[PDB]
Amino acid sequence: GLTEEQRMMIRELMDAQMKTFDTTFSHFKNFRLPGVPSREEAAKWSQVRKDLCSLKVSLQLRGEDGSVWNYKPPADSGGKEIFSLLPHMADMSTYMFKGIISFAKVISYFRDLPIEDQISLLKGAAFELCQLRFNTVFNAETGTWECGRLSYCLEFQQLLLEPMLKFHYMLKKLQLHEEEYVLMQAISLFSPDRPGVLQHRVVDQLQEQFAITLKSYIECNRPQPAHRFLFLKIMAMLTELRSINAQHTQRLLRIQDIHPFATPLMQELFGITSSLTERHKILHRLLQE
Amino acid sequence: LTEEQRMMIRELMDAQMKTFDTTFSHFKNFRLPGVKWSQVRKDLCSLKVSLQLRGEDGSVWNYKPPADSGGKEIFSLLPHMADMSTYMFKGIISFAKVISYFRDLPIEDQISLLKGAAFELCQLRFNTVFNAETGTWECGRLSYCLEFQQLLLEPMLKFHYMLKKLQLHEEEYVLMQAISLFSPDRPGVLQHRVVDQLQEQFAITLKSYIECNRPQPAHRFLFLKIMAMLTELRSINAQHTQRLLRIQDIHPFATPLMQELFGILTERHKILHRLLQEGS
Ligand SMILES: C/C(=C/CC/C(C)=C/CC/C(C)=C/CC[C@]1(C)CCc2cc(O)cc(C)c2O1)C(=O)O
Ligand SMILES: C/C(=C\CC/C(C)=C/CC[C@]1(C)CCc2cc(O)cc(C)c2O1)CC/C=C(\C)C(=O)O
Repeated sequence: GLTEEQRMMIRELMDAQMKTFDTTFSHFKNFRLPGVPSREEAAKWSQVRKDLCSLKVSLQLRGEDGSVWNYKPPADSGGKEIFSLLPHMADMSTYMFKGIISFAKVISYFRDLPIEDQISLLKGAAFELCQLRFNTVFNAETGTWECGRLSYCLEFQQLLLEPMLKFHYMLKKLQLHEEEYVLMQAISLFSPDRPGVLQHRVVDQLQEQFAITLKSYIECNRPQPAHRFLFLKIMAMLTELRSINAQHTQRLLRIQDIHPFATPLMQELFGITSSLTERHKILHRLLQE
Repeated sequence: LTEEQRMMIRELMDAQMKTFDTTFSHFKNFRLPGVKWSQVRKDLCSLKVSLQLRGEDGSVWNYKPPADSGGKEIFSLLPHMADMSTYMFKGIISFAKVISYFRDLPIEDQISLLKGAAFELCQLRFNTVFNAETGTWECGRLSYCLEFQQLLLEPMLKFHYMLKKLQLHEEEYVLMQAISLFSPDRPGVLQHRVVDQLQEQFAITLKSYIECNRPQPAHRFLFLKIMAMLTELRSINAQHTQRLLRIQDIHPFATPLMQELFGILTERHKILHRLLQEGS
């Protein structure tokens, strides 16, 4: 079985996930909706089209009363068309990040870290934990993220070429337990090599204890040896996600540059314009309640 | 065709072109569905549509309406429909105003003719953008799609299918509009005799137009079919007015212009009087 700390550490993470993951998105509200050239400035746009080309979704909003609003995005011509959903998605991301921040605040091991490292970790990990939560509401038969009354539907070996999409299919294929998802979130959260992390050694030892807990959970709770390598598959998914995160940051900056849309909290997280707390005032304030 | 008949068709066609914006480009700022009772429900059930909105950029918003669970949700599309009806009624008012035979009537009979015919002329115009294969009224960037033997038992829907089959020319539609507009026997019409003689010359002109243009055996009796169609449209009008009043009673939604036209002299129709006093 699992040691006592390991059982308690899982309890604390499941508690924190229960308290801060709105699995029905009931409190996502007030979001924006799509309404009813220099030589190297046009090079920028052709690059931004290469960014958004495989990540195209339609949007469904189911009303209380039974009605359905459905938004199909425009085909790419050239110009503003390809950003029509970006304000909405910025609002969804921002709402997901607030739940990630609250998730981190709840965890004793994250609390007892110095505020500047809390900022650097969340800055490094927020997109990754958002993707991990999104995977739990991904329906891989229909290519759809089911977010309560909202749904994002993709529009298939071409699809499996975009790393972000191949990540969700593969991770979904593993059929992980809630406990495995929440330990994945902790391992990603406590990554000792995020930019600006000063307490490398404490964060490294925290991560390894979460990884050891997950390794033992799998040995104890799944029918060995059919799941002989599940732990290592999960670690490889996290490594791929760390790279998807880097790709996504650069994509977001390119888009932001030619078409601003990121929220103030997204600006802080992704480095969009003194010390670390002065350049992260929102994030800092959210950590202190 | 006479010279007076060629002229009259020319004026009606020119009036239609000036006042029927078939791309609906200038329909904007309308309400959208948010993001006794046993009889009101009999009314709205066969007349169920979804709504489509194609944006300039190529994007599409679709609204599928809720199924009935005995609530106010059966009325979600009514504010929007009222706005569309109100844009169409203003186009119909402009159409009547550029016709010389109508401009010349007393302001009083202008008001009564428009009260009596605005719905009919709107349905005739709607019929020219009706796609009968897909059950859709294609109004530019907006489309209204019917949610079949069950449907053909709703008289307003049967009217649209039967009229489309006749395959009328623009000239026949606009003459239908004129014959319907100049009905002598509308409530409040004083100059019965004048209106009747105008109605008769539009009907004679349609009959002659149909003979100088439609030789095929597929079009035998076309003029009489059209006229019977106009009589059915007048009955559909009276039924639509009853439905509209019931629903307004348990759930207001009518625009001020609709309230004037449907009854919810010149003094009590301020908006019509004003629009009729404005130029073209
Ligand atoms: C708004 C935004 C823009 C960053 C630039 C890119 C690459 C956007 C495409 C992102 C996209 C279509 C992702 C679909 C995949 C999931 C896995 C699907 C659901 C979802 C909802 C969101 O609200 C945000 C994201 C990223 C998201 O990705 C952001 O990154 O915030
Ligand atoms: C029958 C009824 C409403 C539904 C009428 C309906 C859904 C009709 C569909 C058929 C056409 C033939 C198609 C499109 C359309 C658009 C409109 O904007 C108005 C109407 C009547 C209309 O009917 C009574 C209330 C009157 C209203 C809302 C009005 O009079 O608005």
